Amino acid sequence: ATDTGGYAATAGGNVTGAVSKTATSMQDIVNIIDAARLDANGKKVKGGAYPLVITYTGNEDSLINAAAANICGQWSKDPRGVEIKEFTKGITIIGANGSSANFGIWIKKSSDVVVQNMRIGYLPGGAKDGDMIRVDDSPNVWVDHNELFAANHECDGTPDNDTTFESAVDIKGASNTVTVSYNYIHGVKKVGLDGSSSSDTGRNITYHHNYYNDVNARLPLQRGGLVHAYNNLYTNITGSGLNVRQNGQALIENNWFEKAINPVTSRYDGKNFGTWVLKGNNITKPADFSTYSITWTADTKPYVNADSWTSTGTFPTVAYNYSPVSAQCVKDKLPGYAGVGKNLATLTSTAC
Repeated sequence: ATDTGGYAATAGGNVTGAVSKTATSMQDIVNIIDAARLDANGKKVKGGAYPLVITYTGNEDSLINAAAANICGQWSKDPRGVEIKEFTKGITIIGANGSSANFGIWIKKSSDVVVQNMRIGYLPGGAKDGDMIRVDDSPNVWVDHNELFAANHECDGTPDNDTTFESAVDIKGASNTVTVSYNYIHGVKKVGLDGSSSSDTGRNITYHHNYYNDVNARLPLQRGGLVHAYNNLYTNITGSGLNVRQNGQALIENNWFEKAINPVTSRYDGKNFGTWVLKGNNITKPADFSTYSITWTADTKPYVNADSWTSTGTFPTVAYNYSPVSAQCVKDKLPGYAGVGKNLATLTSTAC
């Protein structure tokens, strides 16, 4: 169906007349998408000629393992990624169990795109936009059950001292409805944007059932819009978590936070603070901060931390249907449903 447990409502390429293809390499993916633009007469069709289900069977572990051993040699290399530009017929890129990629998926001005079961890590080209997954001007995109990783570390002398590795899931532009779920994101300094600038405000994004471990910041860095974060496991956040900016609104419910600095905040602009509605998280009052090693820091510009752990605004009625398990169940069970090789399994209260 089209139910993703979030704002995005798409079946991707799993629709009527979908054509299944197997890609054994990054280049196959590129070629497969190109072929999908031609009609029965060999002429290009705007938005694509037919829906696609690409099963990626390639494995780039040698590239990944080599990169892991020389972290600081990645940022200056050429970035690698498959671009899904202006393809609206519907497409799903799903990795076969055991597949791996040292390249990113860049979605631009497309719609109804699903990316699942992909293990992407240590991408080269952090200094030249080497994002793992990018959603730009693309509504109805579902990024589900992937493992996105690198090293939560910044090498010396990188451009802006911020380019050792690019982000895991960046959302910007008119990507009006997006769902980011069941991903195992670890060893990432900048997890992802939700708006590329002060002017790029908006969108309705849902982050659910993601397991974050050893990440520094941007979970996400929100600029306006609505963000619904539920059933996520946030551990070892070394910088800040959800940064709600430009009057954005967030509903933060039934998540488990632990060993996190500034888990919920609004900083870096000095104005137009966003709001949040907190409910059902493992933290319920400031007394719980010590229990779960939650630390807070100030910023040089005016900011707002959720150190009182109280709701600071409201949130409109959630459109879709979802059934969150308890925060405890997340902490107990989530690590077994999030990521690759889980056969796209979901956490239900029955499993709690």
